[PDB]
Amino acid sequence: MALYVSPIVSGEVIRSRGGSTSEFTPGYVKPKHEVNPQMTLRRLPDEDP
Amino acid sequence: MALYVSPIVSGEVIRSRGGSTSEFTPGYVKPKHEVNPQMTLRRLPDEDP
Repeated sequence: MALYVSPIVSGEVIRSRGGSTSEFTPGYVKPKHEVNPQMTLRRLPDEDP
Repeated sequence: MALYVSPIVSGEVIRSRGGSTSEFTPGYVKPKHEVNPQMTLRRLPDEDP
Protein backbone atom coordinates (compact mmCIF):
# COMPACT_ATOMS: atom_id res chain seq x y z
CA MET A 1 0.00 0.00 0.00
CA ALA A 2 2.44 2.70 1.17
CA LEU A 3 2.47 2.12 4.71
CA TYR A 4 4.40 4.68 6.80
CA VAL A 5 8.19 4.96 6.20
CA SER A 6 9.48 7.79 8.41
CA PRO A 7 11.68 10.60 7.00
CA ILE A 8 14.75 9.26 8.80
CA VAL A 9 15.19 5.75 7.32
CA SER A 10 15.74 4.78 3.69
CA GLY A 11 12.89 2.27 3.67
CA GLU A 12 12.30 -0.94 1.75
CA VAL A 13 12.34 -1.46 -2.03
CA ILE A 14 9.25 -2.98 -3.65
CA ARG A 15 9.40 -5.83 -6.15
CA SER A 16 7.76 -4.19 -9.13
CA ARG A 17 5.22 -6.76 -10.56
CA GLY A 18 4.65 -9.38 -13.22
CA GLY A 19 5.25 -12.89 -14.56
CA SER A 20 2.72 -15.56 -15.54
CA THR A 21 2.80 -17.82 -18.61
CA SER A 22 1.07 -21.00 -19.77
CA GLU A 23 0.68 -23.34 -22.75
CA PHE A 24 -2.41 -24.88 -24.38
CA THR A 25 -0.96 -26.75 -27.30
CA PRO A 26 -2.46 -29.75 -29.04
CA GLY A 27 -6.20 -30.15 -29.72
CA TYR A 28 -7.66 -32.44 -32.42
CA VAL A 29 -10.79 -34.10 -33.84
CA LYS A 30 -11.56 -36.27 -36.90
CA PRO A 31 -14.95 -37.92 -37.63
CA LYS A 32 -14.26 -40.57 -40.28
CA HIS A 33 -17.35 -42.45 -41.44
CA GLU A 34 -18.17 -44.99 -44.16
CA VAL A 35 -20.34 -44.81 -47.27
CA ASN A 36 -21.18 -48.57 -47.29
CA PRO A 37 -21.32 -49.20 -51.07
CA GLN A 38 -23.58 -52.25 -50.63
CA MET A 39 -26.15 -50.18 -48.69
CA THR A 40 -27.46 -48.58 -51.90
CA LEU A 41 -29.01 -51.81 -53.21
CA ARG A 42 -32.01 -51.80 -50.86
CA ARG A 43 -34.50 -48.89 -50.69
CA LEU A 44 -33.85 -45.97 -48.37
CA PRO A 45 -36.59 -44.82 -45.97
CA ASP A 46 -37.05 -41.94 -48.44
CA GLU A 47 -37.55 -42.42 -52.21
CA ASP A 48 -41.23 -43.43 -52.36
CA PRO A 49 -41.75 -46.88 -53.93
CA MET B 1 -19.54 -37.89 -30.96
CA ALA B 2 -16.12 -37.79 -32.67
CA LEU B 3 -14.25 -36.91 -29.57
CA TYR B 4 -10.48 -36.65 -29.66
CA VAL B 5 -8.73 -39.02 -32.12
CA SER B 6 -5.02 -38.21 -32.37
CA PRO B 7 -3.69 -37.70 -35.92
CA ILE B 8 -1.65 -40.91 -36.13
CA VAL B 9 -4.43 -43.30 -35.05
CA SER B 10 -6.75 -41.95 -37.73
CA GLY B 11 -9.86 -43.41 -36.14
CA GLU B 12 -13.00 -45.52 -36.18
CA VAL B 13 -15.94 -45.93 -38.58
CA ILE B 14 -19.56 -45.06 -37.67
CA ARG B 15 -22.86 -46.52 -38.88
CA SER B 16 -25.06 -43.76 -40.27
CA ARG B 17 -28.85 -44.09 -39.76
CA GLY B 18 -32.20 -45.34 -41.04
CA GLY B 19 -35.51 -47.19 -40.74
CA SER B 20 -39.27 -46.85 -40.11
CA THR B 21 -42.63 -47.88 -41.68
CA SER B 22 -46.42 -47.99 -41.14
CA GLU B 23 -49.52 -49.41 -42.87
CA PHE B 24 -53.19 -48.32 -43.01
CA THR B 25 -55.30 -48.88 -46.05
CA PRO B 26 -57.78 -46.14 -47.25
CA GLY B 27 -60.90 -46.05 -45.16
CA TYR B 28 -64.22 -45.33 -46.95
CA VAL B 29 -67.65 -43.65 -46.73
CA LYS B 30 -70.77 -43.16 -48.94
CA PRO B 31 -74.05 -41.50 -47.80
CA LYS B 32 -76.70 -42.49 -50.38
CA HIS B 33 -79.86 -40.36 -50.73
CA GLU B 34 -83.08 -40.36 -52.78
CA VAL B 35 -85.10 -37.81 -54.75
CA ASN B 36 -88.36 -39.80 -55.21
CA PRO B 37 -90.19 -37.40 -57.58
CA GLN B 38 -93.59 -38.58 -56.28
CA MET B 39 -93.39 -36.51 -53.07
CA THR B 40 -93.07 -33.08 -54.72
CA LEU B 41 -96.82 -32.46 -55.09
CA ARG B 42 -97.36 -31.52 -51.44
CA ARG B 43 -96.11 -28.03 -50.58
CA LEU B 44 -92.92 -27.56 -48.59
CA PRO B 45 -92.95 -25.81 -45.19
CA ASP B 46 -91.75 -22.82 -47.23
CA GLU B 47 -93.62 -21.52 -50.31
CA ASP B 48 -96.46 -19.62 -48.60
CA PRO B 49 -99.89 -20.92 -49.65
